[PDB]
Amino acid sequence: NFSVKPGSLVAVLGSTLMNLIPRLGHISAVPQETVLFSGTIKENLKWGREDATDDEIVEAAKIAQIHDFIISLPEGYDSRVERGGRNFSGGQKQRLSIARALVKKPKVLILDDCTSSVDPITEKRILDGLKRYTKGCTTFIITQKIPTALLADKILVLHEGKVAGFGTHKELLEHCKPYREIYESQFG
Repeated sequence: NFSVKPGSLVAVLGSTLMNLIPRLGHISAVPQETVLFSGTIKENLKWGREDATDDEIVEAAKIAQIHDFIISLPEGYDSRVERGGRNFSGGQKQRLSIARALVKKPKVLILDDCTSSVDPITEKRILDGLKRYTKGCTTFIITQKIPTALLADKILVLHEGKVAGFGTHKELLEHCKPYREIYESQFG
């Protein structure tokens, strides 16, 4: 019922979420606004996981859809990051932050509305990658978009905020009024 299959993707509609997760540490959350520091790309991606290998960092950056971009830079993973990562675009910053979280190998990953600068095609590729290559991790994506929510295995809907619903899209239509209203607000 109110349990999640380990390694699945859960969309969250509606720090209120932190409470329910154990009842639903090794928890990695990616803020909407990133923390990047002066140094190299590799140093940034390894921050908080000292024992990550170069290939583990690549694998993470590939799932985050930022590896091809990193490789394209003249120094690759040893390329310069300016303070705050101001030499990168918003979407590039967000993907580097996701890559860093994946490097940490969390058991629970929380993507806190941190794909807002990432185009929908790239976003879908990131989520498909999480599902395909990041087993060992249960991922929660806090989102505002029904289409994003439909990509997840299950959907958690918060309202008051307490849990207003949980389950598939079909299940939520059948017993979650807040979800019905969100769905209608995005589709006729």
